[PDB]
Amino acid sequence: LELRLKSPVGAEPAVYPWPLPVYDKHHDAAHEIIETIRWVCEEIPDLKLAMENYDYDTKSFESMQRLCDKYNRAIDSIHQLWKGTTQPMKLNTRPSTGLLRHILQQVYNHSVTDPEKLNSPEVYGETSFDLVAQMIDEIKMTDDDLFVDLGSGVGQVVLQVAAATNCKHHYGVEKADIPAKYAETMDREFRKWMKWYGKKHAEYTLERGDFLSEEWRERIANTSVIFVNNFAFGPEVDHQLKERFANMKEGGRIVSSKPFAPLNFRINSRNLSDIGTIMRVVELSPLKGSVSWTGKPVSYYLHTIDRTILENYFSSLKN
Ligand SMILES: CN(CCCNC(=O)Nc1ccc(C(C)(C)C)cc1)C[C@H]1O[C@@H](n2cnc3c(N)ncnc32)[C@H](O)[C@@H]1O
Repeated sequence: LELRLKSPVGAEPAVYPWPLPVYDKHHDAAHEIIETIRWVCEEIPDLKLAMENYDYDTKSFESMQRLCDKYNRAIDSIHQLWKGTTQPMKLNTRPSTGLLRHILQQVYNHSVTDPEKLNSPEVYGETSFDLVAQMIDEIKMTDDDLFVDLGSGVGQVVLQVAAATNCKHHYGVEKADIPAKYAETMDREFRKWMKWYGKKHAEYTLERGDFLSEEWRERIANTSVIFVNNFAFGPEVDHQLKERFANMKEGGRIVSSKPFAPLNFRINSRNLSDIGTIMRVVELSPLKGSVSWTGKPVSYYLHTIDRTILENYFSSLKN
């Protein structure tokens, strides 16, 4: 006993057992099915027309099977329309944000079956989707860039960014054995679903490793965009990263939850070896409604490597 959904681009259908599993208090497979059908109507305007007719009894097998069947047969109809003069769906484009959010929800739920082994507090960043999205809007990125998430967890922020941007490569690095294991599954599931919807992504890799290691020094030195959720790192790790940041090329960016250099920073003669000297540090606007683990309106920081701040001080003395 089963329900199946045909891929709009000929990939292996998606197959769900019945009764349909529940994922957590707020997500189940019924609604995964309903949403998936609606995003595919958004990809294909003709399907929207044919499907025009749709609430459903998610508990009733045959009320669900009707919806599936009506969806599968309209897909057949559509592939037939592409055999004619009509042109196939613009293939290897990138997913809209709405769709990406659905996809990453799907991938997670198919990959992290026991979310109980991920322990009370927010240290892995579960609903940071919108946040990363805002960040992706502000920090323009081009095919010249390299991106790294430092302490990449199960991998969701690497996948979101690789999907959204066109950097020449996207890296994630994780130290702990459990999430690196989950990240292997996440990577699989993501590739499969992205094919299923017929959507393109940038190159990305999910590695195992310590970002404080010797190999990672010059790796960090050559990365142009670094995302780092450093809220729970503690003072010693911050200090080590600061060192590694000193070797970064000009223009390099660092976006974080805690600042690595003060906002009010005027160079004087007692602070000459501070990282402050080599970087611009702004505070970014948070999203109305998001809160930190301290029940607190959040705040985030953009650091740009700009050495001309220093050059200027070695002229204010030649004055
Ligand atoms: C932060 N990270 C998991 C969160 C998943 N990724 C994010 O949240 N990225 C992210 C999210 C939001 C933002 C912004 C844009 C600031 C909002 C920027 C980045 C913690 C992981 O770091 C791992 N970790 C600890 N120290 C480690 C070490 N030295 N080397 C390897 N990994 C280590 C630790 O095991 C844990 O899995």
